[PDB]
Amino acid sequence: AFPELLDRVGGRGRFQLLQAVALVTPILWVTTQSMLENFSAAVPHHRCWVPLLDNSGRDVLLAVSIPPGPDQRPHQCLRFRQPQWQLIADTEPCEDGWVYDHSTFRSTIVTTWDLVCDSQALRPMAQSIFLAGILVGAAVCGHASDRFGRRRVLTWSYLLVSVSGTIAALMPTFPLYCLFRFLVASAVAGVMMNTASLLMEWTSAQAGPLMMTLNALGFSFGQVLTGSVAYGVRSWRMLQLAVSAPFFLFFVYSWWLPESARWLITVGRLDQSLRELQRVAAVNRRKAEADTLTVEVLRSAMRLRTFISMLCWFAFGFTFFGLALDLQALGSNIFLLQALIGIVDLPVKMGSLLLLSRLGRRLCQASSLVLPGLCILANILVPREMGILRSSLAVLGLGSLGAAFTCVTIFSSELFPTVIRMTAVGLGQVAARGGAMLGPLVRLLGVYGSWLPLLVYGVVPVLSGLAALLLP
Ligand SMILES: CC(C)(Sc1ccncc1-c1ccc(C#N)c2ccccc12)C(=O)O
Repeated sequence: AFPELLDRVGGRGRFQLLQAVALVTPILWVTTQSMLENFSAAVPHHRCWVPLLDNSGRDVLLAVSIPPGPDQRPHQCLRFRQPQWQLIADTEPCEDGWVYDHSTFRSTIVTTWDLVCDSQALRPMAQSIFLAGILVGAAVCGHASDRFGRRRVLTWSYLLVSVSGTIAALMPTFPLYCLFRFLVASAVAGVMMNTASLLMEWTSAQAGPLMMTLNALGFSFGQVLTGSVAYGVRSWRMLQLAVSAPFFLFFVYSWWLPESARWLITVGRLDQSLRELQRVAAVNRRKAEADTLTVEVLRSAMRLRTFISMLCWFAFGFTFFGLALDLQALGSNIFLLQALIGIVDLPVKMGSLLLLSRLGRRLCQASSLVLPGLCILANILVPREMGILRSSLAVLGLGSLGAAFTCVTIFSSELFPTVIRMTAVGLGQVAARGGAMLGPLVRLLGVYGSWLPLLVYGVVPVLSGLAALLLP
């Protein structure tokens, strides 16, 4: 009887739009704390400290103390025991600290904790830890909102994000920074899950397409917001503070939004449900049918396809979260990137969807994975002087991968006995989230050659997409 009550109280109107505007804005900043691990842990050019240079012909002094490296650069991990003045065999690891290049970034976490050379694996692990935190927090919060409400959990998760972010920028050692970020990730996952549930709960009929389109648009704009904010603040201790502070301001205003009116009924909190419904009616201005509500009415109210979807979600999560966090290897000008991604994404997603869906439902699913995977794979062959071509290929690949989610979210999930889609989208989301903690771990394989990470990162989407043609 809840849909009839919602029709009696509203639908579309004013409040159902103010709630969307008030809830979408936190998603922009939520995106900022997931892709922030691209301007915070940025690796500049690091050389070895020398007693000759850098105080107790600059070019000759640099050439005599540091042996030449393989990639046409001074060596980043070794120095000469004694100035080899024979240069008009014996090398010792750096023992006086590195010297970094401060020309685009002032202080990253790499600069402050020397995560270079031998201690290199720790950098692709500080991201897998965050994704494991998101995975854990997206599973714990599921069993903590059906008993504590759907609005209180969001309000407290805002405060948790704010406090954990404001603390994580003031730690003196790596292990604690790898734990407070875990807490931030769990709280962010809770925020996203509850925002989606609240967005759908209050809306009917015109709820499926538009509201879930709004969330994807929010993420796409959050990417541009991340780029713009990173363009301004250059340090890393003043970036986490500036990104985590707005969540406290969101927490204060989050005390006025009404709670879900469908959860209040199944628990017996009829009186407050009535208060919430009448309050919503006044904002919606449809204060004509609300006189009907007199407690009693609310008292009466109170396999192959599945595996294919599993693999598609896993491939999307794997490739996207392994590629979007290393944009220093897809080209240059990191600030210009991370902003063209969303601007490409929205036109690309809309235009690709509109044209391809007319071919068929399976064709759109197939062409949204093979195309970006092949675009990424065809990036190795390009020589390292056509910067525009490789940058365009990478941007197109990421934009198409972003569109794959939408093309597999509301267009897909029908490939089942077709009762309701929240018993399948939620199952796919656990695979998508569990396919990202196995993400940046592939980037640990930069040794044994450097082409292999990109090769795997392009092959996996291609095989996953080509397996979708085997539906029967
Ligand atoms: C776990 C995923 C699949 S990814 C995600 C997790 C945490 N924070 C942000 C995103 C995210 C990033 C870029 C997107 C794009 N384009 C996007 C689109 C839809 C949903 C999430 C994202 C989810 O959240 O379902």
